[PDB]
Amino acid sequence: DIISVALKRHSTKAFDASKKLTPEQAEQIKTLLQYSPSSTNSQPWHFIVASTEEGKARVAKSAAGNYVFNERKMLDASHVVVFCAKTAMDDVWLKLVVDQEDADGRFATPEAKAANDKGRKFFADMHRKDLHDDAEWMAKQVYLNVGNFLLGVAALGLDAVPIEGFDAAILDAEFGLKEKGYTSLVVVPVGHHSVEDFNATLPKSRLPQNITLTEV
Amino acid sequence: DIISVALKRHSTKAFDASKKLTPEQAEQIKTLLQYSPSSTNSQPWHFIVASTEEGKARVAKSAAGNYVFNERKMLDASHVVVFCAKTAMDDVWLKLVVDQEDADGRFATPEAKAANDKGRKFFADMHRKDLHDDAEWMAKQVYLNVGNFLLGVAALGLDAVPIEGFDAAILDAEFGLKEKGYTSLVVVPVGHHSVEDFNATLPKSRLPQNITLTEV
Ligand SMILES: Cc1cc2nc3c(=O)[nH]c(=O)nc-3n(C[C@H](O)[C@H](O)[C@H](O)COP(=O)(O)O)c2cc1C
Ligand SMILES: Cc1cc2nc3c(=O)[nH]c(=O)nc-3n(C[C@H](O)[C@H](O)[C@H](O)COP(=O)(O)O)c2cc1C
Ligand SMILES: O=CC(=O)CNC(=O)c1cc(N(CCBr)CCBr)c([N+](=O)[O-])cc1[N+](=O)[O-]
Repeated sequence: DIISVALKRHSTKAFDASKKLTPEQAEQIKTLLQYSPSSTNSQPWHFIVASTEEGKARVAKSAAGNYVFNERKMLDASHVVVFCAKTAMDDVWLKLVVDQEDADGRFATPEAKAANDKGRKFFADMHRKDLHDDAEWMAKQVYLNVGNFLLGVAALGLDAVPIEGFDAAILDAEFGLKEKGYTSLVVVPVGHHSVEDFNATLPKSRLPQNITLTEV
Repeated sequence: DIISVALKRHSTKAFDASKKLTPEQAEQIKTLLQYSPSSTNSQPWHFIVASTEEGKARVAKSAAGNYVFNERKMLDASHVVVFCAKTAMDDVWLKLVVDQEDADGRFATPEAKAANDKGRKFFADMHRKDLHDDAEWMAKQVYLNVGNFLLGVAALGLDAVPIEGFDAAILDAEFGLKEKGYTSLVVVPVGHHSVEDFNATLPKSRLPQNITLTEV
């Protein structure tokens, strides 16, 4: 049951370094990252999955300043994924998406391929020329990916925690992003929790539906 | 189990108006909206859940102009959820968030309630006083809610489609969201697809992992 998973999941404050992810779960984590939906299937993202202790130590360098309380989570967890968004939407990426949709057989006639590319460009240009927020629109898609991911890993029987508490500039310089056209937004350490986790015993807190919801 | 859901779920292009959500599923989707995570448990959102023919007509008014291709989805779906974000993060709302965490039993000492409030304000101030990307940071959390919701409703045996193709100005004014302190971002119709949904039989297409993923 998925509601049980939504009510029982939590943001893990401490992981067990010994409890590693099985090769099956390690593959499944990558499937969730790839198959997440996005506006017009633009998929303006990049993922860095750190499984080695040397790779996790490289990611943990972003939380070395005033974000020290987030360092231990990034090293003790089995798999650590950093979510990156595109800095700008190029015509080459819009071409890469539609050619991949064509290779997969989503279009019957080549005219339908052009109709899809036109509609995608209509949305992409509205954000590039008119609204001037392509960087925010693409980052919004990556945040949708994080939402899909957290629920997916909680349902896989794995513990995770989303981290916004890191210096993005240090993480960009450690992996050579920006020059490659990407920016780090969220870091999600995945694995299993330990007994030092002061959040697994604590109840879940959310505002009531009378304040945040209206039915019409 | 959810890997199966993530690989099988799709964006429905046509719904069946007679196929309604069971009374329990209608309560389950609302739980999914609320129990979603957000940075510092800030929950900078509001949800309008349209289930009546009159309520869905009010939402469908935003599917005008070059967004006419989304009118059917908003009217034929059983339930239509409008994801809204706060326009500005006020201090009275940050107080509402900590007081709810105090009534749920997350803090043992009053020193723990003052420590979380400080930790919330550190992040809140970094976005409203320093970076000035307050509306964008809150909008990101709302998109995180959508990702959680899409995979969530898909695991419930329901069909859905996230919509960005609508007029935010029309929707906002129709529900008077601006004066209440909110803005509409994503509209998600929930129900069951009809035989006219070409996307139900079409294969899922995503970019390969050799382009979007790097293992370290
Ligand atoms: C985008 C995002 C950023 C977050 N950043 C942090 C962080 O830097 N450190 C941390 O310990 N928790 C962080 N969290 C966890 C939240 O505090 C947590 O999701 C929220 O309190 C709700 O609790 P829950 O996850 O147990 O439901 C973040 C959550 C989200 C979704
Ligand atoms: C934020 C967002 C906005 C979208 N807007 C629309 C829309 O206005 N109309 C539509 O038919 N599909 C829309 N989609 C559906 C995408 O095209 C779809 O997610 C993508 O093609 C991948 O296909 P899938 O969802 O079946 O995996 C949107 C998706 C997201 C996540
Ligand atoms: O949900 C309320 C609480 O249970 C915990 N809140 C957080 O998840 C949370 C907690 C912290 N701190 C508190 C400053 Br001493 C670090 C200790 Br874990 C911070 N932070 O300041 O980085 C951010 C979030 N954050 O979410 O960004």
